[PDB]
Amino acid sequence: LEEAPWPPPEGAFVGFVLSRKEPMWADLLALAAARGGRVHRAPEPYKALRDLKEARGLLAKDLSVLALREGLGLPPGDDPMLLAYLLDPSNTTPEGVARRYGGEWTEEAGERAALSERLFANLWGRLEGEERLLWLYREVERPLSAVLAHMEATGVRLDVAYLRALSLEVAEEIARLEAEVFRLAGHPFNLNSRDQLERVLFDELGLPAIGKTEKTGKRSTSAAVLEALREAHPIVEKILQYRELTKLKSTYIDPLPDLIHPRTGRLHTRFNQTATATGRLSSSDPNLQNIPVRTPLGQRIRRAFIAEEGWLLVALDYSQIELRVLAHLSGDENLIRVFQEGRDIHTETASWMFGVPREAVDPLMRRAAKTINFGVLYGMSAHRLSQELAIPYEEAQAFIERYFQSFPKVRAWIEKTLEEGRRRGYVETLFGRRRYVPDLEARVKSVREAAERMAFNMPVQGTAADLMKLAMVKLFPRLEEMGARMLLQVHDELVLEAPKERAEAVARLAKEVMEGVYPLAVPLEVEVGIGEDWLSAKE
DNA sequence: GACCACGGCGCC
DNA sequence: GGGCGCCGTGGTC
Ligand SMILES: C#Cc1ccc(C#Cc2cn([C@H]3CC[C@@H](COP(=O)(O)OP(=O)(O)OP(=O)(O)O)O3)c(=O)nc2N)cc1
Ligand SMILES: [Ca+2]
Ligand SMILES: [Mg+2]
Ligand SMILES: [Mg+2]
Ligand SMILES: [Mg+2]
Repeated sequence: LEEAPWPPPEGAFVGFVLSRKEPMWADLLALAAARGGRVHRAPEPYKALRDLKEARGLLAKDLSVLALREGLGLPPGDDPMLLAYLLDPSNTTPEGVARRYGGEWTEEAGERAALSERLFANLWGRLEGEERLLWLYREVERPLSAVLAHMEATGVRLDVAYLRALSLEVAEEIARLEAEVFRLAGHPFNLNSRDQLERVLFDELGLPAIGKTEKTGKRSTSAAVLEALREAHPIVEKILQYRELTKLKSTYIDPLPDLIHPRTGRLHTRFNQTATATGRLSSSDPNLQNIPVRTPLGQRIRRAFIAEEGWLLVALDYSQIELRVLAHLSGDENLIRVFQEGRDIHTETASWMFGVPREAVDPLMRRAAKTINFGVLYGMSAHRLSQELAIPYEEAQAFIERYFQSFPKVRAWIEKTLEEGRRRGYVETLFGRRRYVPDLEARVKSVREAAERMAFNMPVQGTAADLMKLAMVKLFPRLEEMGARMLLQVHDELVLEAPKERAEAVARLAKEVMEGVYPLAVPLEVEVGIGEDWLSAKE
């Protein structure tokens, strides 16, 4: 390409190099742009950023987040990564996409700009004719990238002092558990080392080994195994409590306060748009989609996520989302009728499980039923189910027979989906997002059946994901107009931040936008909560 | 230091 | 059953 002075003309593709992957923390090392056979290199990247009207190129959202951090309103535009991910969601990295669609991902900004330009041309070509994928790109993925940039740059407030204090408390409890374990083992060892623990449990205390690990065939010390052995020796429950506390301390309590940004005073995650096989987003550095909520200590951590003073959090959650999506995709009259009547399958299964009418099913019972309903729907074996519910095998095989007896068109949909997957090589969501599943015709049963369960799950999980992304795209401009902010997405949950005086109005509006995002054969229902912290806002 | 595989486990 | 990302260990370079 011909070397030309900065700045580039409008519509140019950008290339950039960062000192590290996280754009909120990165130094912008180099910046360049490519258009019309020319490459333009920025003499000073930060100042040069002000010359761009949009970020158009590979990883555009990352550059946009960095620009927002610097107080510039530079939105992301076209990004070849999003095109490639739509063609085939195994396209997740710039390295892989480059090699596959016509270049090499290097560490030089000018080369990255030229690459962005060539790849976009190539991928745009592959998408011609693909009307549904083009719709997803134009109506969902491309504008969602702008919404995600704002969310990343905004971050979320965390009560640092509270977490520091909590760390000290938890450390003391860990010491008490550790001391007791060692006493019961008759010697100290590294309780964090599963290899060392395996030897104490199975070789020294002589407990029965229940299971083996996948890759290396060691005797497993997983929670499922320890639960099975909690009556066999008092050390086992102490180990389970130790695991719970150290997992929470090492993963959340200790790292989180160190990730507060000096400029914002907030915690900033990355929302990865081309990371999953199904079209869900992921969250990383730190992952904020797996913040604890189950246990008492988990709930105390969830309370550390708070609104700015004078604001409130608003938490929105689609109810029974995958079952509702399944009803639409399958067209099963019975399942459809369940939701038109206002019924709850989780509650109804929890009635069966715990032996309760339908009334007085506490929230905890309902949640236990979730794993059962999802597990069974997606192909959990009758043996795992019998083991989970502590019931005879024949009662489990019967339970699954009844599950699919109640909604006969679900099986037919599953069969239909698997056949198209075998014939075409991919399966699709309601909106045409695809996932290629080559192992559907594998001659090894375990491999083939694993592929089947991935294949028929994808349209359900991915349709739910598409619906939430669409909702986020629709909701974002409405929030801006009300001075509210979108903070986090957790798959089928959204967390917003609103001025206290407008939080009620924000919640009502957000609920309506999410419920009416794309009408299905059954109503979408959204539960909404308001509070000073994440836990309080989820009621 | 960084990277890796693994087992294990947090949430959806 | 499906989908993720991060931890510490043990190991390497
Ligand atoms: C305690 C506890 C506890 C906490 C979490 C779970 C859990 C869980 C799982 C979730 N998923 C997928 C499908 C539905 C979507 C949104 O997960 P979720 O909101 O919980 O499902 P829902 O919308 O039907 O439940 P509702 O909002 O009405 O209370 O995420 C899944 O495939 N497998 C799971 N095990 C089970 C128990
Ligand atoms: Ca939900
Ligand atoms: Mg939820
Ligand atoms: Mg792994
Ligand atoms: Mg080490």
